[PDB]
Amino acid sequence: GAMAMPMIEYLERFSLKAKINNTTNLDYSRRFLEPFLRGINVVYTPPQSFQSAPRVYRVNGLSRAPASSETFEHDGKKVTIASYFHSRNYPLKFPQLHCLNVGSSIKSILLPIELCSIEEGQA
Repeated sequence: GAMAMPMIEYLERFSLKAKINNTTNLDYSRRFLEPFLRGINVVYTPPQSFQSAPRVYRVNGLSRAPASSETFEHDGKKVTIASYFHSRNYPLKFPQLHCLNVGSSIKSILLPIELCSIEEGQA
């Protein structure tokens, strides 16, 4: 039994003391959660479309803009973080989520907090 808590479930219990919903703007907590997210370890569960398995990442913090509000350009075509996952046949339940700023100085990547299992001991 791994001590891996779903990061949304984590915020429900500890952060908002209420259950995350469509109408809840994560920003109103997530923006202040930076000092906590800055230096955590998440077991990220990648969509099977990527053919990857759960992997722990040291989260450096959080993006100032949610998944749908962040845009990257693949070969001239501009798509949002959410659009990319949607392209993987994975329409984000909450595109208004502030993804994890993980990776490294070079790899500035944003990981959807919904698909993250935070191990309470690793964090």
